[PDB]
Amino acid sequence: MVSWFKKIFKKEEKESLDKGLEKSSQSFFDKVSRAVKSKVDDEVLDDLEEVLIASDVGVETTVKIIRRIEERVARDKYVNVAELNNILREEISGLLLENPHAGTKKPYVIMVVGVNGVGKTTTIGKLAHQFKSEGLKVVLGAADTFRAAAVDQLVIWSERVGVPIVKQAMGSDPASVAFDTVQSAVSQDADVVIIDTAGRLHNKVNLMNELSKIKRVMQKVVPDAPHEVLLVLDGSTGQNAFEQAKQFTAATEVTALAVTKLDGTARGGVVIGISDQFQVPVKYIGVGEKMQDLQLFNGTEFVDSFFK
Amino acid sequence: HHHMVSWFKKIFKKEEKESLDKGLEKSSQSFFDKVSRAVVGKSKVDDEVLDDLEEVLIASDVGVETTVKIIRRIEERVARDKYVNVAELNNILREEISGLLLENPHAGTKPYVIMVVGVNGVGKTTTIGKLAHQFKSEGLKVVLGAADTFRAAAVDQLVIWSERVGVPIVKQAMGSDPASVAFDTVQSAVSQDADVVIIDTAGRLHNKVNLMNELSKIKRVMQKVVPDAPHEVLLVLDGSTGQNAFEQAKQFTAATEVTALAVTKLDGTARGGVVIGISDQFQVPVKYIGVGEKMQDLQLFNGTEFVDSFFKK
Repeated sequence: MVSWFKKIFKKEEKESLDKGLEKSSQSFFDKVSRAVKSKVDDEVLDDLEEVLIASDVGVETTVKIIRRIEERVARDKYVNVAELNNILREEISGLLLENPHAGTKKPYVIMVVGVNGVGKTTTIGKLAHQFKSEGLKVVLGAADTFRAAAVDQLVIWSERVGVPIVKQAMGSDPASVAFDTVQSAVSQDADVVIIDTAGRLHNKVNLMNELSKIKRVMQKVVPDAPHEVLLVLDGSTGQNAFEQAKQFTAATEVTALAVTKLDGTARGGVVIGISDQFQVPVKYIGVGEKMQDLQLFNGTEFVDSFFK
Repeated sequence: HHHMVSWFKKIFKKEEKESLDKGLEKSSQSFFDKVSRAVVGKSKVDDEVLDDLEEVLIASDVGVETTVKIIRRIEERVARDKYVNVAELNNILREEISGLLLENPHAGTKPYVIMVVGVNGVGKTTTIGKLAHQFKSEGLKVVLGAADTFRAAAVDQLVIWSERVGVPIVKQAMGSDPASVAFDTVQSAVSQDADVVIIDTAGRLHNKVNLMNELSKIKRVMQKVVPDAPHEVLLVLDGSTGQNAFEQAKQFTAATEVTALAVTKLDGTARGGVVIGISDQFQVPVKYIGVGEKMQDLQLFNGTEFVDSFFKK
């Protein structure tokens, strides 16, 4: 049922994913390596569950993985601990395919949402770079109008990637920037609009109202907009990103998730729990510094690289 | 000023405070590195500082609901004092987070029967061993019961703790009825005039129905001997997993009536801020925290001293 966002990987892309999950992969193996001795018995399975919890895979997800693994091991007379790598890869890949919400007119308008410090502006810059590389005309909108760092960074991305940016002085109405952005995009025959927005969990009411107003105003120009609402999450915080995402997706309509900062963390297993539990697909993962290291998501390849 | 909340440990020996300081140092250093970015180019605590502080607290495993409450308290502080300079921010965090922990009415406060619940691991059996050591060092007669009867490692480890500490243990062959072990343990404690019983119980989260049923059967059977038992239901959590411990506690506290929490393994994690979120959010008190390897490093909890050590100057 699940059809991943990226079905064919170049050799360089698979290597980037391998290296991006290497810290999490080594950390998980270091834990399961210490957890043992020769045969997979229930003491090993209890210990492996603790390892999965300790690797930020998540409680609800870990329980389902262990449940399926317990059934598989309870089939053959004996299972050597060497088989753990293969059993983990096969059962977790199958689980991720069980979530029906996983996987898959101009301008296409993307509203990027999330809190400060998660990697929103870098994600916008990389998306702009990728779309332009496909021949698409991109316009950026700096609708986080009260945070100078966000506007400054988006300006730098617009100059580095070579795409126009629509912005206004600090403190302007974000809905006015969003309107101007989509109006400018229509007049310039742009293919893609990417809107940066302010984000914060405290004062959630005001946040929800601002996001609804931004959408309402853009719909005056492009009735289908936003076509995508992309929530950016910091994977280096592990399950903290999961609960933070739970808050945003209930406060406003999100259509896709991006999980950043996986290469420098040992907590990348949170992607498995997010893909398993959320009713919104993981669409992008950040696995390195390159523009192409914001990868479209494939849970089967992710699980393969995690347990390499 | 009287407070409804009364911490479990109000006076710290210098070595106990030093252990708490050292046990939270990894989490403390990690928080201070992160918050340093929130005040770059800033002179006063403004909206942007608070936005950045929100993500710092989230990234520190404090949890969304508690983080929002902290930010709200700081906003009220900034309005009370008109302005707060960023140099004062650490002092504000200490004061406001300490005040917040005192807002939870569920925080703080023979034989005495302790039923220990939680997921499998050395943390739970080590917590039992350390409690037995502490009670015996106070002069109390302790009896242990190994009612996780299908997990050989848990029973064996508890037997070893009984020999290390020098207390009796009640156990049965692997695969025996946990209710029979629990019955035997309390009956033995009554006969030997014990002060404290500590019973280990199985805790697999897979089948919550079977978990809820086994734990209630264990309680009912002990009540045949000691009608008030269990006097304490202690849920042991691994704080080194951060907010995962919060989620795991949500699971256990729904399956049975839990009366107290122990959060272990704080010394080696940067995720110790989860204790702040647990204390603020749960309707069960944090009673013990594990801040090191020594027997005395399983400390009775004091949220004010915890915050002091976490945000130490």
